Amino acid sequence: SERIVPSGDVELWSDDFGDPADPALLLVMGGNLSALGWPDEFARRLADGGLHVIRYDHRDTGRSTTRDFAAHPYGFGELAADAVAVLDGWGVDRAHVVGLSMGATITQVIALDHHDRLSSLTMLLGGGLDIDFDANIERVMRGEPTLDGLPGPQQPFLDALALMNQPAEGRAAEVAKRVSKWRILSGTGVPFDDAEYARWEERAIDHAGGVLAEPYAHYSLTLPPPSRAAELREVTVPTLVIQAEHDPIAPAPHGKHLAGLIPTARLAEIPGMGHALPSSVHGPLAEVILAHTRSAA
Ligand SMILES: CC[C@]1(O)Cc2cc3c(c(O)c2[C@@H](O[C@H]2C[C@H](N(C)C)[C@H](O[C@@H]4C[C@H](O)[C@@H](O[C@H]5CCC(=O)[C@@H](C)O5)[C@H](C)O4)[C@H](C)O2)C1)C(=O)c1c(O)cccc1C3=O
Repeated sequence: SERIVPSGDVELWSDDFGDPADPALLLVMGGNLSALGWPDEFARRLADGGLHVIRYDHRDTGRSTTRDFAAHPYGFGELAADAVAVLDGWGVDRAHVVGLSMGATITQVIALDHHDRLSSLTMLLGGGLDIDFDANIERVMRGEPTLDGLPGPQQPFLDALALMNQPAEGRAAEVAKRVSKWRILSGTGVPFDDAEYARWEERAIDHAGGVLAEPYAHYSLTLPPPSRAAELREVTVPTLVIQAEHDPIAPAPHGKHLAGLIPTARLAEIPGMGHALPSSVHGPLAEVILAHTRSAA
């Protein structure tokens, strides 16, 4: 089912998968990605292990309140409170939360400031609050090292940004463009299927009322200060960090580093995976997340 949930001065679109009596699993997408960034088929694979899976559209994506950022600015504090508002909207006290990419940054903020709402934490395709990500994009482009000493974003990420700057006319061209972006980001380490990703994007576009433009408000976000990383030493819910082996945005050992900030963190690595969700990795991802959520309950 779906519902619109209130969160301060925004309304958030949300839907679910599985039995509402099973333990709650909240999926938190990356930057500028609506609910439909989590493929329906992945959400079902997870739900069919014994979970009530809930996903939603961040503000400025999908069917959630969309606004001129400059007139009404927000940060990760708001994004995290919004995730908790979705839990409120579905009557959920504590949830297994899963943060992907920019969403892993959000879930670190949840863990720090809404820790009481967590059964467990899972993060993937992401990195620690002490990683100055935006500054690091700037540094890699100028050939400077990162101040954290871990790998910055790699060539496929940059290639993906250059594609996004190229023009697409009409729905067919937009979908093709988006799929080419994902193909770049996913790499060749695991089987990538263009037809499936095209369908996922067609659904994402339909969900946005057929509008072809990607969300863009999240490019105006400012990251939490790196001082917040130190506070993760006080997190006590079971934490799982998943490293995609060939992640071009957050390469190894970002995952190991993120796990090293949280005393309850364990690290897993999906062989061959890039920064995308082809159905080739839905089985492996669901398996490790399910095993984690079971041990926390
Ligand atoms: C495009 C794919 C993507 O990068 C996937 C991803 C991955 C990570 C993070 C993201 O925010 C995001 C998401 O990132 C978004 C938002 C992100 N932030 C504002 C934080 C960033 O957008 C940027 C950073 C640039 O430095 C900035 O560039 C210039 C443009 C001209 C200007 O306005 C000046 C001030 O800034 C633009 C406006 O914003 C990237 C390019 O897209 C999407 C992270 O935030 C992140 C992290 O914080 C720590 C560890 C790892 C990560 C990530 O792996």
